[PDB]
Amino acid sequence: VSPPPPIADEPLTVNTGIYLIECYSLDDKAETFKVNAFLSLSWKDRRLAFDPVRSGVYEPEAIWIPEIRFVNVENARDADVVDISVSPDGTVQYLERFSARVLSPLDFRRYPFDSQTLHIYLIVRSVDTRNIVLAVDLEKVGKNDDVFLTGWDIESFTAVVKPANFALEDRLESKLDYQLRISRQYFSYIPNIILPMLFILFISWTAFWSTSYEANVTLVVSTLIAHIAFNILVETNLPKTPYMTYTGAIIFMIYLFYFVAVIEVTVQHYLKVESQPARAASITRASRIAFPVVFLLANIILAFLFF
Amino acid sequence: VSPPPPIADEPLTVNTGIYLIECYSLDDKAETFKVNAFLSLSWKDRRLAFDPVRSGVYEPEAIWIPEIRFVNVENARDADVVDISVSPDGTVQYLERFSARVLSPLDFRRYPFDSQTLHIYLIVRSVDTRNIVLAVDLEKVGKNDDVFLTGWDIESFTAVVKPANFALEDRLESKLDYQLRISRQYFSYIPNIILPMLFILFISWTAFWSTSYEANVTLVVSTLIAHIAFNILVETNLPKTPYMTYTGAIIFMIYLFYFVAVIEVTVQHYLKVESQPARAASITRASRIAFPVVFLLANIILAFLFF
Amino acid sequence: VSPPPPIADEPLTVNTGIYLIECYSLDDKAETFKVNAFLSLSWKDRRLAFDPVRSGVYEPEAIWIPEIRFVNVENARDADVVDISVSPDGTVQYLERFSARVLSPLDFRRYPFDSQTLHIYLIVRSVDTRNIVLAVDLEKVGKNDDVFLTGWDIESFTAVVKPANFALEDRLESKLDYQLRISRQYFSYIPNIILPMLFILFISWTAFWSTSYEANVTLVVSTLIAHIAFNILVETNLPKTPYMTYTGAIIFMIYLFYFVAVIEVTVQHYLKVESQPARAASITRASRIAFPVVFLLANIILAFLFF
Amino acid sequence: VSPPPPIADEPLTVNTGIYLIECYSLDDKAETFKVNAFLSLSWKDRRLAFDPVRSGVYEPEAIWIPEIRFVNVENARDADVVDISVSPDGTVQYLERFSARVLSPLDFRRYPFDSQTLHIYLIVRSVDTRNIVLAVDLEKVGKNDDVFLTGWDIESFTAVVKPANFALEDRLESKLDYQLRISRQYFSYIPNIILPMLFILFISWTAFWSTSYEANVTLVVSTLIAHIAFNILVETNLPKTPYMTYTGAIIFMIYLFYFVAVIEVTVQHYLKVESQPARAASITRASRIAFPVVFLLANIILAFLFF
Amino acid sequence: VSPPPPIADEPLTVNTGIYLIECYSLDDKAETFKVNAFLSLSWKDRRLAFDPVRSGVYEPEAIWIPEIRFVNVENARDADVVDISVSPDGTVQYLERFSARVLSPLDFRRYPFDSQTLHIYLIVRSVDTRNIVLAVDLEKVGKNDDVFLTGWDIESFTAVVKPANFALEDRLESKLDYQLRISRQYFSYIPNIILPMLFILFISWTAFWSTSYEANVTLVVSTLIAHIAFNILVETNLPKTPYMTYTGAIIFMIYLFYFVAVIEVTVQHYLKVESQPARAASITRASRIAFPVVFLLANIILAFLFF
Repeated sequence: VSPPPPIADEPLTVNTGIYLIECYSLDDKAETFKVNAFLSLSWKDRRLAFDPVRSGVYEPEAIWIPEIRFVNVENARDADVVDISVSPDGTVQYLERFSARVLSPLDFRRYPFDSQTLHIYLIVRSVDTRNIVLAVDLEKVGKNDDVFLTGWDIESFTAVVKPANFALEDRLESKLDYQLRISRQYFSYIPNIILPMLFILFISWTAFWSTSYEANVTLVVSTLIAHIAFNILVETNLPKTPYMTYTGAIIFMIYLFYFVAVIEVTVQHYLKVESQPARAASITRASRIAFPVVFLLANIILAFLFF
Repeated sequence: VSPPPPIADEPLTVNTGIYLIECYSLDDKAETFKVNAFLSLSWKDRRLAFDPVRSGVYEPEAIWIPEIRFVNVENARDADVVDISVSPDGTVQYLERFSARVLSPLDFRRYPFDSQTLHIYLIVRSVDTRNIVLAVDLEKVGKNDDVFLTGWDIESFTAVVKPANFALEDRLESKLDYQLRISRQYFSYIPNIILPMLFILFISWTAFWSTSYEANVTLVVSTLIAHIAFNILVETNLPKTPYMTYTGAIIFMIYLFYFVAVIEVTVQHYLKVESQPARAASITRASRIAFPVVFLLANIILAFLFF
Repeated sequence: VSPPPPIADEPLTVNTGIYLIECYSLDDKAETFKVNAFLSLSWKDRRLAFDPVRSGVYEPEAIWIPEIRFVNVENARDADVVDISVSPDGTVQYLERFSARVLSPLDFRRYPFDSQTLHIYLIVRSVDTRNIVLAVDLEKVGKNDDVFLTGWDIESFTAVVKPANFALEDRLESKLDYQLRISRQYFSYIPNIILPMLFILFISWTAFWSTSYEANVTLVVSTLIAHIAFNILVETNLPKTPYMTYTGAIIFMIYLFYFVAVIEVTVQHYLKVESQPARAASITRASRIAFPVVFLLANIILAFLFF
Repeated sequence: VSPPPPIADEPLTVNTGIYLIECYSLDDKAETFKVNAFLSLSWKDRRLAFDPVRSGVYEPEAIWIPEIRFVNVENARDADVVDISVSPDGTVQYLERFSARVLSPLDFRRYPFDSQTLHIYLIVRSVDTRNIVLAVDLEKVGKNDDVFLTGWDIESFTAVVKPANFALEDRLESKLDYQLRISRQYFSYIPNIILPMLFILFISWTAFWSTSYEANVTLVVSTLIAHIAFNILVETNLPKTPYMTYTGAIIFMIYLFYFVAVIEVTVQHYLKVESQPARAASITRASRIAFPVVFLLANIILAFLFF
Repeated sequence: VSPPPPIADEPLTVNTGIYLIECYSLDDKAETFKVNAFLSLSWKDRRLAFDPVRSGVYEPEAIWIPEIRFVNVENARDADVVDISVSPDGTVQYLERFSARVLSPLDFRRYPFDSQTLHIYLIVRSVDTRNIVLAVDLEKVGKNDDVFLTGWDIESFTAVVKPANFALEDRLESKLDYQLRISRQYFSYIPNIILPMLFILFISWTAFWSTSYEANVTLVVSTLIAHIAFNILVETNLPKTPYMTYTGAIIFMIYLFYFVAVIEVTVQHYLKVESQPARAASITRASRIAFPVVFLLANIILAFLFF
């Protein structure tokens, strides 16, 4: 059935909204997330007019539901219409429970302190008889009172009718932009990734307050092994990230500091075996303060360069 | 076919129940579990009335089965109707074997001693001619006499007709709440996760009853490596859990105690090499009792703070 | 088309059988296995009677094939009928190549020496006009002459028409029980899991025939690390098993023996440094024989308690 | 539409062939491989005869394509007919691009030097009016000029019309056998699996040219840890293989040699501490040559027993 | 509906193009990548001619869309037509949003400095009434202004109408070649794979500036363990690659250099214990410069042999 033509040849406005239900999948490796939600559409048409008797109501296929199609989805959405209603004044609104995979990029520049923006794009199948324009119902758009992206904080949930569109579309269409900006609770990462990685480094550094090579070399190289094994343990948390992250920059600094610690221990032993205990003691005493200070500085510059 | 209108314009009650069969999938990482079960529905209608001859019986599509739709499912349920029957007094009951993924959150605040509640939500496609209300058949709802969630204990299986519903639904509907509360057999975890993690720590602590740095540092750092490798081994059991768990809090305490053990061994060696054997002996003898006592205390406070 | 009514109002018997082809998937983590097989059904009906000319034969949908439905399947079976035949005396037999996931529990109480029983359940959609009862064709049921569950031994393949059924079914139905009991070739596990796990333990024990603490502690703790790493290597073989297995009990005994070995080495060093070489020598010499004997005993009790 | 009856009541021959395109999936763990290929069928029928005008040609469903069904497939093939043609003399040949998972067993008796045979089985739905027999078109069967199973060498690609068939089929059918025999390029495995595994063993053996227990025990047990970690690294390459492989036999020999090396180092230290330096020196000097020679011998017997 | 016959019996040209949207999946292990894109087709037909009134426009099935079929796809593409338009002069162009898995080989000869070429192949279902030839619309073909293969650089995106085709096709068809040549940002790999692998090697080499066997052997073998563990950590980045890669050649050189380092340390200790300190000092001093120089040389030859 053709869409109802406008009375005054004015573009038809459709009020669309989403109330998220489950955001269950966040596949960082696949750079996608799977969401279940109730898509609500409102089209004002002069059809199925109601009489002042037995009112309040219809059919799943007999009423023209406009073609609302997502853009950034892997496959076509698995939709299931739940309710279809028509306002007797002529405002047909219907809600469909749909499951959809969303193809959105997650940048981990600032993991685990990241704050990302999931994106959903909407388009319509405009027809020559009547153009279709999209708006957003503020009273309808919202987020679930449920778990709501467990382990994340929903910072904002906004919609913008972006006039921009890809050049392939010969005509111009008002692509609709749902942007959901979410931060991450970073607290658990402090004792699960960051603090032990520093404890191992400090165990490495305590080799300076020692003086025996056979113990310094063990205390440094074994803690290097511990750090590598802990990196193996942590890499299940981290995603693939083919680019220089922030954690991937701290970890490189830590490898570099293990290298410098080994270099120092070797130089101290070489000086002390070459009958120069004075210089060896001097360099060890200097590094006792130098290493933590250099580490603190390097982390400060790293943070300011990434934040 | 339209649902049978009420004789006295009273809401139609439907007796619904589930007898679980297989709960085979418990994908902790995906925060979902897949269940197979027999959904049984009972609608009282004045249709297909039976005669006192050749009674006891029908069709899969010729009889109006009410639209029972789950809420918290990834995709629409993969149903397969098994039996359809009608009581000659007018009570049509039918059972459908359905497979369904369920999107429910599992909180691991208290893993492995957790006790969670799986949730199933039911809604109907109410029509204006006759409203639909849902109840629960106690004689029909039940759990399988089979394996019944292997590795778990089914504490309770209850149903509540919650008047609450999400604000998107313009009308009001009686969403139906199946809550299945299950505890976990925690015994195997005691020798598979907890006890070896303590054995390694005690091997670390036995470095206090020693007096040689070249052996204390080995005995501590190598056991740190052993603990990290054992954490790698155990993390297959644990799920992702982007939040401070209970095991994730014991493990942090253990990393902290390895740090303090290394700090002590270093201080003892530094004192003993700086011609103060008395203070070194005193601190070692004190820590021999201090470390186990502090560990026991810290676990007590950790348990009371998590339980 | 309705099933043919009985001539003498006697229940209709159906001869059913399965000849397995591929058992390709054995997903221990998912507690399921995927099997491909030829399901053969034989129903005796007075339809499509043959004449003594051009005999020996039909249609995929024009002949009533009884509704044979599996019970313990994740999704409905992916069937594909291959042959449909009718015996001129009136015995229609047809074979369908079907792929099916089977939801069966595998208990690893006795891994790797386990001997499990896969289960397939069959039910029919009995109609009021004529009841349906199921039997088994011994001449038709069988297992593939092919690989036949590679790495397993098929002990038995039997069928029982169990009168028992779940209480949800209001009527009584003769659920059909295919039980396939299979043992496991355990030989490869002896050099792949068990023997190296003992070699590492013996390397740990050879620390008793030594007398230097700096070497005993290395030889014990490094072999503890080796054992943990080997456990990591082996856990790909083992499934999740949320319960105390047999291998999971040997491994706990091994962790306990590493703990006791460390305790002994520490006590021996403490005695020998406290000017009591006699008692230290006595305890070391005693443990040289005590440890292997205690291990052998503990394994004997463990086996008798698990077998 | 019924197949064309024979003119002289002779069995109908069908010329079938496959030109492989992609063999993309080789899931060793699942014991299956997924292949894309063009299945070409040629049936000679007296239908759609061509006239000497506008010749050279049809329809996807109006012409009887014989039921060619694979046997060893997980699910039914995902076919897509590409071209359908009929020779004016009466030889209709058509090619369908089909994707199919194949359930074939891969035996790793001789990994990585294995040479396996993938198998595809073909059957037809023979009808009583005219029997169907299958042959092979040599001019049509072939392998892709493309990558062609990357990392493998296609040794042979042959077809045999095996008269044998499973006993379930009441009649006799000529099951068609495509066997594709492929060897493996084993070169990369020499530096990726085999050579480092020997380098670690040689590092272990260099403990004989030493004389200090505190260094011999480290050099042996730490290399045992290195070997276990390298086995963890390599096990991603190896498949599950629930049976004694060839690599799984070298690795057992290597564990045994680590055990014997530890035993020797302990015996040498015990002799040298028990005031018998002569015997300790003798046993060390003997083992310096004994260990490599025994290893070379044992590998020779292992190869002859597996090859 | 038959395709429109040519007016002058000339082959019909179709202008086809692709504007990529998401290249979300790059499954190196599966040797495939999944892409979402808008396929745009332009066929010039003398149908649906427009009048100079209410112009600018149609139907999804009433207009003959030519059969454009990809070649190198796992399954048939999951298409969804978005827009269908006809130019009043007679140039019908339509765009379909399609999701497709692409089976293309990725060679990692030069990982991580690789530069690969993804391939898409197009064919048509040519009919005898009118032949079909394919061209490319430069103004339509393009790549997304979006993320555009995150972690990769799109070097080129070209199309060639290759006259070549596989020999199975009895006729000749103009297979269409989209080749997308993409390089990889290799920077992050320098601190994530390459630099730490060298830091560990340098820590190994600093054993030459030492003189105690009990420390040299620890410093070398423990760093061998660290290198193996780091290889385990890195192998998540690397794909399966059953062939001698470039990283897989550096890693072999590194294992070889660990072997030579152990051999040297053993020889130095053996010389120094055999009352030849002069030769031991000479060989150690020589290797101090020999090892880094040999490593630099070997990397140069390795690069020139792989680049």
